[PDB]
Amino acid sequence: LTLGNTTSSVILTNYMDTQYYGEIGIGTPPQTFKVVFDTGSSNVWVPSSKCSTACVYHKLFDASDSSSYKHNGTELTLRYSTGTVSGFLSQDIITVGGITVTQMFGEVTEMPALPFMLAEFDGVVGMGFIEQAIGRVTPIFDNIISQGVLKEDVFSFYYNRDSLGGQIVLGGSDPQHYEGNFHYINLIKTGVWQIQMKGVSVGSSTLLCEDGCLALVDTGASYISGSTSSIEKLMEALGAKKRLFDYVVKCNEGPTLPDISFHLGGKEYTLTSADYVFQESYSSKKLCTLAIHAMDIPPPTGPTWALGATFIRKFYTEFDRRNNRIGFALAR
Ligand SMILES: c1ccc([C@H]2CCNC[C@@H]2OCc2ccc3ccccc3c2)cc1
Ligand SMILES: *[C@@H]1O[C@H](CO)[C@@H](O)[C@H](O)[C@H]1NC(C)=O
Repeated sequence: LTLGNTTSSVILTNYMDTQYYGEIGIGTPPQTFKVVFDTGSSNVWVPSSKCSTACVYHKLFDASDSSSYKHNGTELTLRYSTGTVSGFLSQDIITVGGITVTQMFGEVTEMPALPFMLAEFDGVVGMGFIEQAIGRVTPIFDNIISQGVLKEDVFSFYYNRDSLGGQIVLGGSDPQHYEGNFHYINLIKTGVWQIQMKGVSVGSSTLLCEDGCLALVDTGASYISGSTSSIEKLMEALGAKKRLFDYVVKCNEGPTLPDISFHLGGKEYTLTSADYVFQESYSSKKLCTLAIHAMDIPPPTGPTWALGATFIRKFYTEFDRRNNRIGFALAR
């Protein structure tokens, strides 16, 4: 007998405002993994004991220590703008919070040092739709919905500033982590956590996305990202400069930087300089990083902006599967 009355919370660790990860258990007895809960991907994967560079520094799933394991073996490749992993399919029981689900997942045998050496987590729990799942593997949240345990077919994200690192709620939202009410925006289409964006303002003027654009709400992305063209105009308006990997401003100029507003649904979602500048110094002789970068996301998802951790820290986000919508409320 299953009742639709469960809301399960998962505590997240915040690593340097760029990586938010929690724990999942795989197998019998459970093998624990640190995972990023990512709305921009639809597959579950962890490094495998069968792995070979980055595998030496992470926890590895050993199917031979699990009584609940079911062999599959189908080859799996997950390719993204952030990185590419490869491996094979396996089935086992996955526990997330208090929910236990039989899940088809990827045992990763190919983990490149770039960017996986920089990862403090072991794997990724894809929070996206089946439409974007590689190998048409049923995503974890669809398997949780099938169970009929959830109070609501929603999941929410709280990302704290770098003390609770963050929290994911399965089956609802935590009113202790937001203020006021949620404002909802319907998805353009089911299959992707993406909504229409009406404009991007720098200061009081609509400088970008003037004829509208797309916004992927991506929990696994560290930063806000835009296309090369959009980011070039944004960075020139901020007076930011491209160093080796990131855009920087002179630390003394950081607090004076203009507000950046994203016009979504019938509301402006504003990030002040404090929300997007890693203000590690106030010195005129030091360089301060911006939590914004360019990413040319390929079709079908892109060209699109991606609202990552930079955005989520400011706005508590609810991903609603029953109504195909995303809700935002000011985080606390
Ligand atoms: C495998 C690779 C990349 C991703 C993307 C898919 C779109 N959303 C962002 C995710 O990146 C998560 C991620 C992956 C590697 C990382 C390595 C270092 C730091 C952060 C990292 C974050 C999912 C699975
Ligand atoms: C692996 O699982 C998929 C279901 O997602 C199935 O279609 C496929 O035939 C399985 N392969 C093996 C070898 O069991």
